[PDB]
Amino acid sequence: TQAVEAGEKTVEQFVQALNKGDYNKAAEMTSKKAANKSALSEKEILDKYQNIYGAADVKGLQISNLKVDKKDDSTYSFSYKAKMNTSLGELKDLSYKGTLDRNDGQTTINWQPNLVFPEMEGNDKVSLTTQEAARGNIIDRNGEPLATTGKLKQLGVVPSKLGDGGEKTANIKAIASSFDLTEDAINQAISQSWVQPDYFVPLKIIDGATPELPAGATIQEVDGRYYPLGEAAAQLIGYVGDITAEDIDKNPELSSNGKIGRSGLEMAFDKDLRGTTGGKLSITDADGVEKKVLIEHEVQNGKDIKLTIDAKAQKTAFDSLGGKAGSTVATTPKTGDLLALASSPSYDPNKMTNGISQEDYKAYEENPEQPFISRFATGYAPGSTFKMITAAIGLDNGTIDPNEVLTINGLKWQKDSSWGSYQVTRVSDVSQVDLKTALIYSDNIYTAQETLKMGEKKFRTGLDKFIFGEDLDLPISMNPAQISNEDSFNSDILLADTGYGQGELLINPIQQAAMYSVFANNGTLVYPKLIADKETKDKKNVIGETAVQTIVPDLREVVQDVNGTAHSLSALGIPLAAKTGTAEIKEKQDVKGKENSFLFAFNPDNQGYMMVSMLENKEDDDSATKRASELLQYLNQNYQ
Ligand SMILES: *C(=O)[C@@H](NC(=O)Cc1ccccc1)[C@@H]1N[C@@H](C(=O)O)C(C)(C)S1
Repeated sequence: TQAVEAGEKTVEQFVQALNKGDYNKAAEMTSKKAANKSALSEKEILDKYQNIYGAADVKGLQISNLKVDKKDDSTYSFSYKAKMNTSLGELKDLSYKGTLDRNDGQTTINWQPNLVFPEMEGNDKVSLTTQEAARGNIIDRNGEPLATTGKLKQLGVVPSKLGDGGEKTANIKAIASSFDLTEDAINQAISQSWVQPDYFVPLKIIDGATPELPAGATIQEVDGRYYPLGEAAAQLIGYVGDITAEDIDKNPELSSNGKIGRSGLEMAFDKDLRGTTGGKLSITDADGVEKKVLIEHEVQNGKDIKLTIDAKAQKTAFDSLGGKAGSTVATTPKTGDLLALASSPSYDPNKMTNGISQEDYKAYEENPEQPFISRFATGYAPGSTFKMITAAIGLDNGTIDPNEVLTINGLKWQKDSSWGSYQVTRVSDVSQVDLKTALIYSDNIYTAQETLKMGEKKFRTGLDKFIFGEDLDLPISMNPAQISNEDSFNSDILLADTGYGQGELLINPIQQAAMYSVFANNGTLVYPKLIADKETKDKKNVIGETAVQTIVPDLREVVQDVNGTAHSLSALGIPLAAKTGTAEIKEKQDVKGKENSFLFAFNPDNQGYMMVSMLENKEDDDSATKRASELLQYLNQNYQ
């Protein structure tokens, strides 16, 4: 029985060597070649496993229900059940039998071809036929396509039908001029090592209409992934790339010929979009006639995915950022439907998924404004926009009297002399400041004093009723918002800065839209939703109804009052409640610090839409309010 345990260890080591993919190690655990022992030599067994398991992309061999008993003086029968993963899914309940040979002081496996698959005889062969699945679509709330499989017009040249050294340069310059292509790049393409004279060398995809084709140029129809909105949704949707051998080694169910999601929703929803590969894995006779079918299922095309996104709102929100750094979130605040998630600047996902030059890709990566960032999912200090949450907290716990008038003299203020050189700063020298005045002029000193008056304990008590620390049920990679680094401020200065949205606060635009939805639901926080069919989830009694009915009229005055910080939006003539902000950021990079512009706005009459826009590292005389007119007009018209 001390040898039965040795045979157990031998079978375990053999299964492990197969599982780890080291077929040489597994083959060396077999006895010598014979008719009573192993059916093949070690190198023959290695090539058999390598060829067959590699053809089926076998990964993760796991055994169970093992039993091994003595059969003769040196024979030891073993048996187990096996499960393994292939290109067509899981092979479950595989019954493996065999024999072991004990000799001298070592136990080896009398190898037989039934140790590759249970029903394999002498020189049986394995066949695998597969049908690739079509990738599902991503569509907006009205069925318009955001990511589909289209028929693209590929442009290319045949170097043989181009010229003979003289007319070649003429046709190269003609094809380079008539298609906005660098004339040096065309020759760089027809001079790669893989090119041959009679070959078709692709260059670029033609977006729509096909110009006149000079000599050598030809248009071939090629089907592939297509993104209609382009850069306007590139961060959200993402792109797909060719599947590599390493992708297959990680997940065998990928079609070693299809496309895999590399970023955004295409990657987050890769499983539901790529479908399931159909086909048949069968054992055949040595002549080629089928013996038994191990696996067989038919193709399952990927299912479509419908988003809450509005395509027209998405394109308008993106275009309004003029290619500058920033982002925009538009929701229906009563349900959380994310109408638009724009981030700028952006990259071309169509030229990214087809053929992207490595200098173009390095330009995207080295761009200081970083077009690959999903800015709607990046944490920022919310700026002066955060006042209206602090004020709502101050109204709930009774610290703030909406009509009590603080007397503020100057543009700088500090609690006492212990603050040193630091002082809270406002832009407008208004002497008599109450709550409505503070929201209209965006007065930091009023907010800082009221925050210090209510104290850290009451402040954090009101803040904890929001979504700080929560992970929203969204297929977008993001970090949870935070009030500060630790659970305590341990600083009056940091407490005041957090009071007007400027401390260690980190809230991304989507989390901002969720927190600010309280003013459109009488203090109920409505979680944002991106998938159209999901049910609305909310969180009641975050702030009081009295605080909403007090602040929202003041937010109307931020627009309508002649000195309100959002008064330019009065030109729209639509019911608006807004709040602006300008956060100062110390970014060690160049001359002094930069600043971000923020705008929050929603319809206070019907609560039909809500918008949060930002400009990151803004230019002088630039702001989010300056650019919000078009998106606000659209949302006001189409979302009552
Ligand atoms: C809120 O964020 C406030 N911003 C500051 O106090 C810092 C600052 C930075 C640059 C210029 C001026 C002030 C106020 N909110 C914005 C705004 O609503 O646009 C103001 C510029 C009114 S300050």
